[PDB]
Amino acid sequence: NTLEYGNRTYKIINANMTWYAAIKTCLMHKAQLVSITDQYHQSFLTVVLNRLGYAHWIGLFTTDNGLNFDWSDGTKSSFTFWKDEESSLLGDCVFADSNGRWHSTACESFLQGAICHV
Ligand SMILES: *[C@@H]1O[C@H](CO)[C@@H](O)[C@H](O)[C@H]1NC(C)=O
Repeated sequence: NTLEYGNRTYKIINANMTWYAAIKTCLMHKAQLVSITDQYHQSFLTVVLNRLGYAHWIGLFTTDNGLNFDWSDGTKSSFTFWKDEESSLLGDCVFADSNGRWHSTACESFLQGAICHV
C-alpha cells in the first residue's frame, strides 16, 4: 500500500518479518525502512498505524546496547518518539506500536508490518 505525505512516498508492508527481513523487503520494493525525523511525519504515521491496529518495524537500531540509535537509511536527526523510559532499553531494533510510539526489541522478533519510504 502506497501513501504520500509531504514530499515523501510511504509503502506499508503487511508480512511476517524480522527487522532484518523488513530491511530486505523494503529494498525489494525500491524503498528503505522508514526514518522519522519530525513530528509531522510522525503524526501522519500515527494515523496510519492506529487505523491498521498492529505494530510495524521502523528503521532505527543500535549496535552499542542503546547508547546510540541510528537510522538504517542514514538520516541524521534528533527526533525521538519513544513510548516511555523502558521502551528505549529493551532491545536493539525498533518498531512503532498501534499508537505510533516507539519500542525497542530483539531484531529476530517477528512483526506483521513494516513502514518503508522512498
Ligand atoms: C513468522 O515466521 C516465523 C519463521 O518461519 C514462524 O516461526 C512464525 O510462526 C511466523 N509467524 C506468523 C504469525 O506467521
